Amino acid sequence: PVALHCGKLFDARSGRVLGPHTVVVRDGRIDQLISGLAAVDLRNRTCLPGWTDLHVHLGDESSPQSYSEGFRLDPIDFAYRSVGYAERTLLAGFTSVRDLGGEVSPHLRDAVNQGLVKGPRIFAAGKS
Amino acid sequence: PVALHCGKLFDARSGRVLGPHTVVVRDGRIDQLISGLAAVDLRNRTCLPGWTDLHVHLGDESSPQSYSEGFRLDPIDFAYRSVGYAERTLLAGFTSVRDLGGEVSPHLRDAVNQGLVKGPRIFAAGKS
Repeated sequence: PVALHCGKLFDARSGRVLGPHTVVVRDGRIDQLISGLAAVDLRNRTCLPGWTDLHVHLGDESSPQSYSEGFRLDPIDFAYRSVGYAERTLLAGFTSVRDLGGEVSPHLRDAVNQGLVKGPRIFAAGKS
Repeated sequence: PVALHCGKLFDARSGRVLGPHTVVVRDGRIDQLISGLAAVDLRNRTCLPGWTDLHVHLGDESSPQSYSEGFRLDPIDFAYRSVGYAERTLLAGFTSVRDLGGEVSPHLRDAVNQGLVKGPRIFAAGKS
């Protein structure tokens, strides 16, 4: 249970930036929204809903050696990179993503859901 | 049948450069060697026996992409390069070589012996 005090709130549904509000969070869901318990001082910030990226590939990254690494590396080697990929994606403000290709992403989603590693909520497509 | 007129001849066995000589060739072998028929004017050159390279790999050549080409190319693709490799080796003065690795070299040797392509006499090792 925590109360967030924002100086400005972005209304996604109406697309307008409102004034100061207070958000009360209990059991991982928004419980109350007051216009006007632990507390976080955000009164000098703008609060928005977490962003969603609808096209990512968390199991890979482009590089000069990406066209010869597939014949020498294993997916287990790519998982250890995906750890940092997912952490960096989450810390940038994207709380959920849609993974659209790759067999490493379902396993990363399971690990993130079990709390083993940090990352966003993953909707994985698997093999294209 | 041709007669070669050299201004100087290198005696490999004694390791000394002799004076003008005449070499008569019949049936692919040296028939006569005279110190002092078709004719070739070499009187302003030094004649030596053909050279032998005891370590070559005629089926390949080093390049920046040589560590990723093996997974995308076939030996048939390497034969077409070996054609030029063998021609360039022969035209440089090396009439015979010892190939010490590679499965393309026995086929190149057979093709050269049958007269299909130009090259040196190949003693091929095959797979190491």
